Amino acid sequence: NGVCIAYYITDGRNPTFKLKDIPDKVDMVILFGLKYWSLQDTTKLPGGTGMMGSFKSYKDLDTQIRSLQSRGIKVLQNIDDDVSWQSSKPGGFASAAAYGDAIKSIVIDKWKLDGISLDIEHSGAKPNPIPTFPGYAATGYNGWYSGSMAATPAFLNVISELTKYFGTTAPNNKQLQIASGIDVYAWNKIMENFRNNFNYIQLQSYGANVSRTQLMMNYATGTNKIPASKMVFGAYAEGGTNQANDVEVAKWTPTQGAKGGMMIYTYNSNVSYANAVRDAVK
Repeated sequence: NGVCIAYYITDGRNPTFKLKDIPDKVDMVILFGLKYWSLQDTTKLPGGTGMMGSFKSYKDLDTQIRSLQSRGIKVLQNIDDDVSWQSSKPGGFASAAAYGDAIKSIVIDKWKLDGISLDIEHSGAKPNPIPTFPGYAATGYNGWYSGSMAATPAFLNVISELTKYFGTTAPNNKQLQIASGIDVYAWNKIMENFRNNFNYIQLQSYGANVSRTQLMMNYATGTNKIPASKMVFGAYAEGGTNQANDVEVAKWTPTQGAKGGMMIYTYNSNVSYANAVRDAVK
């Protein structure tokens, strides 16, 4: 009985399925598409347009978030890694600490959200040297995803600071999750430093079958030393074609033991598909 984490992409797709319509048996919802700077300054992106396409206004967004929270559903904000994370001025702020304070201020202090999920896969400087990727048998991936970036000290500093406000060692039960892949350059170092801080570690195993997710588990647990209970696999509801496999993975218990659960990308993209995966994991 793992967790069921729902991504709700805020681009206005399937508009009749509102954020507040997330059904029961869904533990958390991650606002995706919408950017943290929009939460920071609500005047730049008009409601009902772009990444606010799913809401009539910011008041509508705010009201719907509370509807979910009062039902006991945790609402998290997605935050993408960025090349500025490899710089001394992450997110334009003066330091990683300033950046950390800023995210806490916007996500927690202002919007009263339950945490953040880091989508780690964006471009930036690659590691030097580039290690030889372990390969498919060892990880469930063929090689490096060349569009990702190195977890340089500056990059790790950002996550370290976020760790003071989000995650297992931070106060006020705030979620800190990561959505990435073993094929992302930054993966290994992120895990060496913060695996224990993440409540959940999501693998973007979209379209995988149990065999493949098990290869991932072997590595995540054995080599990255990640507790099996934090592992969450990705159900690509948006694709609408891998439901049977996703359901198998949802009900599946890795050889390493009970996994954390499943995340659905995106719940609002295909509700029937999402409901099926939710049912399977619950």
